Parts: sequence; structure tokens; C-alpha cells
Amino acid sequence: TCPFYKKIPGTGFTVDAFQYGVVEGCTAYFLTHFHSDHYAGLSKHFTFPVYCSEITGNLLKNKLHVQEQYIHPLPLDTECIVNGVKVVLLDANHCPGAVMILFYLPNGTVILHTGDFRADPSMERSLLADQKVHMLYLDTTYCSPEYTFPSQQEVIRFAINTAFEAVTLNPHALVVCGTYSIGKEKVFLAIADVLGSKVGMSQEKYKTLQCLNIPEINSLITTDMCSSLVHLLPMMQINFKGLQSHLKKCGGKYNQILAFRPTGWTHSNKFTRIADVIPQTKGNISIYGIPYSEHSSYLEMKRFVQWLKPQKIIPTVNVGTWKSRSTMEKYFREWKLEAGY
Ligand code: NI
Repeated sequence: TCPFYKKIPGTGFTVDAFQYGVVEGCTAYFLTHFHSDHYAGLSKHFTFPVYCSEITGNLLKNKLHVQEQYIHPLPLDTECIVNGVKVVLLDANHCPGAVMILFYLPNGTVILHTGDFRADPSMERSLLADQKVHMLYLDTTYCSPEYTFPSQQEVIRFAINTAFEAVTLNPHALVVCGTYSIGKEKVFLAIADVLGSKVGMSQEKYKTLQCLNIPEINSLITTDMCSSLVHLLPMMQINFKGLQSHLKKCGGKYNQILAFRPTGWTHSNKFTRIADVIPQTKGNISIYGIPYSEHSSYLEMKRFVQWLKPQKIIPTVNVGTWKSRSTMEKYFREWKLEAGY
């Protein structure tokens, strides 16, 4: 049964709630972004309206094959009426097509649902700066002070330099990047760029990428593996036994892989900086875990919440245990007492 934190009071609207069957009362199903925990349930047979970004609509149409008439894409940063209720979609700084949604209720209450987000100061000068927000449905993936990670720009810097050095030291070395969903395209697009290559990938992954309205995309990516020296592979496959496997397939065109595993947080964030990272090494194959996050650090979250000064906060992540719930509320109270709202 759909949990209360997926429902928007005083509307027929639900958010990321596609896996419960028909939800009694729901006139409209919003989808914040194309990630499978959020879309779980969708298929060609859905015949209720979906509201989502243009880019999420492309993925629905071409990867799940939902019928064009049930996909209502909306532009960002634009006041739109949906079943007689004003809404705005805002960029979430998560993966391509990912949005937060502003709901202006008839009674005058205002609700922000963040979907998944990496909070950023640029949001403080969006349409959000114009009015008060009473309820906040918040991505709490990393709502605990151990969760620090570097900026995306830092991480991209590290990657570009690592890659560029190896390739210039050994021109028969391959770069591999692991992937399993949309997100984090910047890692492989930045490396490819520095090296003068397109990124090579399977046919399903090329198709996924051709949905994303990335500008100049036909120049950056290809399905021809031989032609390219940055390859994408399934994240499952990014290990020694499966990289060796892949190192064979190329057929003696490269003598050394240098792979990158973009991760979220891992416990070595607690002890080591980005400039002091090292790989695992079994022969000629090296593997960097790099902590490129598309979720708020604790500090980024805390800041955003203290600027917003919401009257109420409803968690959408880590809500399944009383211990996580309790710890979260404790941080919410600290924040509010520090900030005086
Ligand atoms: Ni996500």
C-alpha cells in the first residue's frame, strides 16, 4: 500500500509511486527521474497520465515503451497548470532529466518535493527564492555528518589527469568506466574529451544516451568499440576476472586497462582525500573507486534546508527503520534551533 510520503495532500497527485497498482484517488502520477527504484512498475500498459521532464519522457517512450498519449512532459522553470493546480519543475542536479516539483495547493499551502537531488547554492536563486514553502519532501540518502565527499568538479579534475597521464605513458592502454543506470555521464565524457576519443559502448547504452538531449552527442559517442579508447562496461563486470575477459575481446589492440568505478560514499571517505586515492592492482589491470556523488552531502543538505526554512520536513530515504527515522528528526531539530526558524 502506497506510503503517505508518496502522496501530496489536497490533490489527486502521487510521486514516484508506480509499483502499487492503481492508487485509489490518484488522477496523476509524477515521476521525478529515470531510476528504477523510482519507476518500478511502469510499462507499455500504463494508461494514466504521467507528468515528467522531456528527457524522462524520452526514456519512458523508448526504453519502457510507454504510449506517447500517457506521457505529459513539462518544461522546467515554467508555471504550468495540472488538473487545476499550479506546478513548477526545477532541475534537481541529480541525473539527466531529474527534477524537483513545486506544488501550489488551492488552500495556499506550498510543497517542495526534491525527488533525488544534490543540493546546490544556485537553487537559492531559482523560482524558490520567490515564496514560502511549508512542507518539504526531502532526499535524506546522506543525512548524517560522516557523509562528506568532494565536489563533482574536483573528482572530474582527478579523473581527467589520471587518464591523460597513463595514456600518454602507454598509448596501448585502454580506459574503461563502469555504469549501471543513467547518471554520472560527465566522468566518461570528460575523460574521452581530454584523450581525443568518442566513448564506445554497447547498443542498449548508446540508445539510453541518445534520449538525453545532450548537445553535440553524435560527436561524443559511438557503438564501434575498436575505433574508441574509452569504453563503457556494466558495473558488475568491472573487476579483474571480468576485465581480463574484456581485455581478450579487443584482440591484442591494448596491453593495459585503466578502469574507474564511480561510487557513492564508501567508508574510506572517512580517512582519505581525493588527491591521495589509489587503485587495486592485479597485473596490468588498475581500478579506481572515485566518489562522484549525485546526492547531497550532509553539509549541502543542511545548508539548503536552513535557507529554505520549511515549517515541516518529510523524509523519502532511509525511512524503513525506527532508528534511521529517529536520528533524522534529531538533525532536523538541531538545524531549526541553530537557524531560529
Ligand atoms: Ni536516483
